[PDB]
Amino acid sequence: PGDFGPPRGEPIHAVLTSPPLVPPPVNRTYPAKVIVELEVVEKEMQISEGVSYTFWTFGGTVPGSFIRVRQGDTVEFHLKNHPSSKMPHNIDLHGVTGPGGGAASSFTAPGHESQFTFKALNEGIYVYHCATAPVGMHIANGMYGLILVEPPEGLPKVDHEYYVMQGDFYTAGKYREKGLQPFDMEKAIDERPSYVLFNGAEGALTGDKALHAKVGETVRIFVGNGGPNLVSSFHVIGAIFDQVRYEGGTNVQKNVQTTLIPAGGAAVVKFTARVPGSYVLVDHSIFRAFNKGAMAILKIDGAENKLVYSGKELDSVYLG
Amino acid sequence: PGDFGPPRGEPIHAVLTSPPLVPPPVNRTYPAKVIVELEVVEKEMQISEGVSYTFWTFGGTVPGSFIRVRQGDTVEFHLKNHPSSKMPHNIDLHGVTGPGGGAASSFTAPGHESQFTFKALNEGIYVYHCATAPVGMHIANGMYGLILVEPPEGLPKVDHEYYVMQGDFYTAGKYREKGLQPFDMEKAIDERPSYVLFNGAEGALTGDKALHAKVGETVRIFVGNGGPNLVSSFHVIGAIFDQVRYEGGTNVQKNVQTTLIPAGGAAVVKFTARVPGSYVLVDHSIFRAFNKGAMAILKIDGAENKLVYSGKELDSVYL
Amino acid sequence: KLPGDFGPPRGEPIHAVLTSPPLVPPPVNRTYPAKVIVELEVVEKEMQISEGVSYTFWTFGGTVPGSFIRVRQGDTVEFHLKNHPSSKMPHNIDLHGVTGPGGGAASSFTAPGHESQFTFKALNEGIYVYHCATAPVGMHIANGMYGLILVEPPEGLPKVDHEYYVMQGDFYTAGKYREKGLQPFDMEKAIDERPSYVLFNGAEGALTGDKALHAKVGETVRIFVGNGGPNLVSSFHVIGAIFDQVRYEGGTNVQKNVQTTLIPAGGAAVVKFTARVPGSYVLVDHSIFRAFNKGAMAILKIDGAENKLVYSGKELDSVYLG
Ligand SMILES: [Cl-]
Ligand SMILES: [Cl-]
Ligand SMILES: [Cl-]
Ligand SMILES: [Cu+2]
Ligand SMILES: [Cu+2]
Ligand SMILES: [Cu+2]
Ligand SMILES: [Cu+2]
Ligand SMILES: [Cu+2]
Ligand SMILES: [Cu+2]
Repeated sequence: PGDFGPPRGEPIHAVLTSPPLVPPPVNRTYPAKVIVELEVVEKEMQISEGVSYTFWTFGGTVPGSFIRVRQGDTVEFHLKNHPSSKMPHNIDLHGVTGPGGGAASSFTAPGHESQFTFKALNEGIYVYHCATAPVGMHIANGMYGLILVEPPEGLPKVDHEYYVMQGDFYTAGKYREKGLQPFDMEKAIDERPSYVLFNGAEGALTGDKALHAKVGETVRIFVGNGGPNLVSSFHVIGAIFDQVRYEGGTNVQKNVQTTLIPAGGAAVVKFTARVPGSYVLVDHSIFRAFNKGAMAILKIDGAENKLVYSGKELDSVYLG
Repeated sequence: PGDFGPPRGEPIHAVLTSPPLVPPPVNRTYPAKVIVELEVVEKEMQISEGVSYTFWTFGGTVPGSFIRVRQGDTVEFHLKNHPSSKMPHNIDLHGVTGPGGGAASSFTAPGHESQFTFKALNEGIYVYHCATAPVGMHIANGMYGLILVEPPEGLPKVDHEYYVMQGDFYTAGKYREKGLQPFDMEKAIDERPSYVLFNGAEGALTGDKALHAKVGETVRIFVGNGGPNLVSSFHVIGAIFDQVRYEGGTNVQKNVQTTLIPAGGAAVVKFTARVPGSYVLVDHSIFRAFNKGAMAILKIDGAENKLVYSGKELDSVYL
Repeated sequence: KLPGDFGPPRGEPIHAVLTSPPLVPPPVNRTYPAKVIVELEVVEKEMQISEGVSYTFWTFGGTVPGSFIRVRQGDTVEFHLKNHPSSKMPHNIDLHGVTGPGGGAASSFTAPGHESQFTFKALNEGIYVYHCATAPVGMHIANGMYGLILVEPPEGLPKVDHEYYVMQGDFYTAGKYREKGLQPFDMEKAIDERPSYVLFNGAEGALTGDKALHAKVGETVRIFVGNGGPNLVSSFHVIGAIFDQVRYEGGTNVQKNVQTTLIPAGGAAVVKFTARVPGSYVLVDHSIFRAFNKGAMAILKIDGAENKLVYSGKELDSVYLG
């Protein structure tokens, strides 16, 4: 049932990545013991121009650090909780088979470190999130991320892998009201978010921080939805997904414009860059994208291909 | 098109189950005439601790009684509306090919019994519900369940089969406001539910009424979504779905954490219990789970496997 | 490698005929890549949104949804977006079947009484939402600027008896549901995802009565089902029917024997079933308060011979004591 036998070879100290980057393929034919260390940090960050928010984070980012292992691996998990934390925290990983996806075994007070071990029985792309009461609030404050469990043979190779995770956020104030915005439990219970974001901030993946590919390169995006409440009608403006791992499972659908990413769910999308310019990741529940912050940019650099996409060729008078 | 031809043998009086249980496989190589009998009852039940609600029910339960037939069966359906009912009721089954999926053939005023016959043309797991004006209010009051139409060859054998149905509920009062709550039509039209529940109540499937299985046993859950309005980001805390019959169709996705169940839709999930402990079915639109009542428990008992899940191994001081 | 590149267009160019909903252009039945010239006119106009309710719709081709476009994978599409001089706003087009910036929006900014031309190769078979991408994008979409383009596989779709074109939208009026008169767009309601109306083809009863869909007993029906949004996800069902096949999320592969399929905002699905029993079938958003309280219903009327072995109708009303 994911049974490749006991852990072999050297223990692996997992190299985690900050979004939107992804650890390299594990490139391994044997099951291993993987030691994952993950620090919970509560900190003010900018959520919009002139707007700050007290985020609760795995690894100092929203989403949290990307974790990458192989189906059959024994994961020795270390959840550190910085002594500056006001709150105890834990971790539920959707990749974990057992009570709380690890939550029951990872209650960690400030200035403490919980250890627990699990076998990663199933390949997939799995949300992890805090599961400390009140669970909705810990998720709302950005306590979510992704763990890739590679199939035994590994994923087909591509030029670029990217880590993107949508979240709905609940501020006392309305969209782009300046200053430190506290969390609003009432707006959260009502599923009425003030912001809908990729990677924890308006402009998180714009300008200098855009994703980059070149014409001719194949792109895989691991697309998490931490919620807490919204389901993403995930689309990239100007691309078609050649393949979607719908709901993050093993099987693919082909030639998909827009895929639904459940709350506490994920998907994998793959396409090839063919024409230069700006591509926009959106929640195509499209007021989220253009009125609440739910857009990220993939920039394609390289040669125009006018036989695939001409640009504007002609403007003319029209009388009708 | 489900053309196994004319029904053979004696008519079978279908045995329906109360949630969270399922009738056994039909275990059958021929198509039959199946008589289904289902009684509508309006009754006050506990929606939450010290909170009552006037549920409209098929067979005295939310969700209603589970119906199990084979693709190719002719179903002779008898819908009874108890004398005690204030309303007439009817049934739309999603497994029916015809107007209203039965709605038009089954208008049943209090103290009456409608007979209609249909052939189950398509295998699947199909939501049934009342389609009485106002349809929204009838569904919101608990008038939904599942009818399983098996494939000719039956479903792969498993150790446990379970019956869980999500619904959104609209009370005049707020979450956990005590007493008898009326239905609220404003909140329903605005899709702003006060409660989001599995099997018609907070704690319907908690404590002693929890789902049960042992380490090593395969579990199949038929997961309905009655709505009326919400889509379930359906997840089991602590498990992975080895197979999802996504939107209740015949083909499967493998290895999914969370599957979307349409309003008026269904899914089948399947996983093997491997570690003992409490597993929580949730709507992972997670304020529904932790703030509106959308959680049910599956308790697994059996030997620890510390190679798969150690529990907490150490607590250390960290700076 | 990229399938759906068959080299430059061959033979004489094709001047595409676009159809108004709920009809579809016929299958392309062609074995070579073509230069397909598509001409689409944007018109702003008042139409009935419900009984005695006006709305200022923004339209591709005078309808909501916009005219249906049918091309072949590998085709070279020379697009002409013509914005009528009566228009108050400039408009553009994002087709989800286009590979490149804005799916064409960056190549089609068209002021009133102007015509924009841009060219693209249709690299990907499928069923693609197109919509206006002029700011505010949600407002242009909400005013009805969305349609569907079918990019056929080279070998084309399996033949059916009837292909229909249906597209859900959520609408935002200042006034409440069925408050009479010319209803302005309500941005506040749009941002909060609280529509006054949820409709198939741009009006309550656009597909009821005389404008109902039609098919006969024994006929195969494919419906191209768009969701323009702007915000809602359709729990798409036909009352009385089962989807034999769903192209779920509009993709190449099928799910079989599906009651209700989720259609994303800015997404589409294809559903196929065979009519077997006469009567009225209802397309709905099974987020069921939309169907029965906000107008999200369309009718397929099936004419033909009663089949009593499949659906008997009501056989008996007996008295029942408990
Ligand atoms: Cl777009
Ligand atoms: Cl969870
Ligand atoms: Cl229905
Ligand atoms: Cu926490
Ligand atoms: Cu979770
Ligand atoms: Cu009823
Ligand atoms: Cu229904
Ligand atoms: Cu426009
Ligand atoms: Cu779009």
